[PDB]
Amino acid sequence: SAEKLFTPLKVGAVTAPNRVFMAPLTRLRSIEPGDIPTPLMGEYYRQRASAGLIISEATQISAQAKGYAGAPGLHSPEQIAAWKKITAGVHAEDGRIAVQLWHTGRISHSSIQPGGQAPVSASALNANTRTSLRDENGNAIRVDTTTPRALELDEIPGIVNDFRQAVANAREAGFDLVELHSAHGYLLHQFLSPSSNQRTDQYGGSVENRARLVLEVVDAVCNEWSADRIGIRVSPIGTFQNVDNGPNEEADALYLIEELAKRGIAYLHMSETDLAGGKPYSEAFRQKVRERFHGVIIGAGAYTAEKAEDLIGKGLIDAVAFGRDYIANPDLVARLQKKAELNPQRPESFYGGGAEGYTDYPSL
Ligand SMILES: Cc1cc2nc3c(=O)[nH]c(=O)nc-3n(C[C@H](O)[C@H](O)[C@H](O)COP(=O)(O)O)c2cc1C
Ligand SMILES: CC(=O)[C@H]1CC[C@H]2[C@@H]3CCC4=CC(=O)CC[C@]4(C)[C@H]3CC[C@]12C
Repeated sequence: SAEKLFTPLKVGAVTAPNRVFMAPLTRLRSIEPGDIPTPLMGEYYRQRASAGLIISEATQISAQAKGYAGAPGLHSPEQIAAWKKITAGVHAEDGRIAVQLWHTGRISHSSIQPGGQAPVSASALNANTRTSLRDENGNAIRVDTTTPRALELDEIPGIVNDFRQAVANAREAGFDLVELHSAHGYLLHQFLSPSSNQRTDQYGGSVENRARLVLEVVDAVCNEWSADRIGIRVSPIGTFQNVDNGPNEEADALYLIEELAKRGIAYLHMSETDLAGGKPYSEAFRQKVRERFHGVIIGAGAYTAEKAEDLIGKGLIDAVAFGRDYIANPDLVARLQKKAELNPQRPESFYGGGAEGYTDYPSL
């Protein structure tokens, strides 16, 4: 019955009854205008409430933070009230839910920015990737990213404050935890990576400078709420949507994790590979990470149940977040526990659209 995946784990302020977590999954089904979570999104999360922990789809800390049409926010009264219904649904089913908070920075498009203006980043370099907009019929469509404007020095306190306010908002909205999105090429990662950061002020150059913004954010949100409410997702090894981690990625990663550990936060979520591939982590590196962080460590990235049991049993990580298996299997915990087959995935309905391919996938 898989030896440890179905055992409890204390995760900061809450207790997970198992180690099968639901990874954050952008599904781009919110209401526009307003970027408002929907009853349908509430149903989808409720279906998945047996997860050890649900991590929400990435959610905007501000309107500026928006980079995808259909991604929800957590900055407006309308958004807060909608999220309250979703977390109540999950709690009604005895689940736990964390909100993943992002600023997309240069992975964005001017047509969805305030005033229709260019999006912001550490430097004025195009992301050279695609984001998702909606066409005149409300259907998801790919679009090249807009070239960003470099944040001015005196704009950085505002960014930190947006993260702080969004965490305040998450508390009022009834989330159990927050997850800072410091991975996959979005704004915090844009500062972290030399490839996307050519600043010559104290937010660029050395690893200390590059990690300055994310650590400022971590301190602000710990002070706003509590360290045992804060998780962070990083992707510090490999390349993610054209953003790599520099020529000293392993040393820089360990620096960051040591700094994070100083804040005593609830967890560290390691996204190990991009959807395209990535070189696998070495056991030695996992050991170096493990010895530097004293909260929960969550592993993610094309994990199998077997891999998750291997590494939890090795004491290298405490939980695993599954993404696409959770899209297709609301009761993934029960399936894994019973070694039942999984529903087939339907990737064409991962983004945008409605119930089909969303609340679609049956339970046992
Ligand atoms: C449709 C889709 C949406 C995603 N959305 C997010 C997101 O909002 N935040 C994030 O950190 N990662 C995101 N990802 C990465 C997932 O959280 C997960 O780390 C990659 O799915 C995990 O692997 P697996 O799906 O093979 O289990 C997404 C991946 C897919 C396929
Ligand atoms: C190349 C393309 O279609 C884009 C449009 C939507 C984007 C996905 C949007 C959600 C997302 C958030 C993440 O944190 C990891 C990258 C992903 C998973 C994105 C990868 C690139 C995709 C799939």
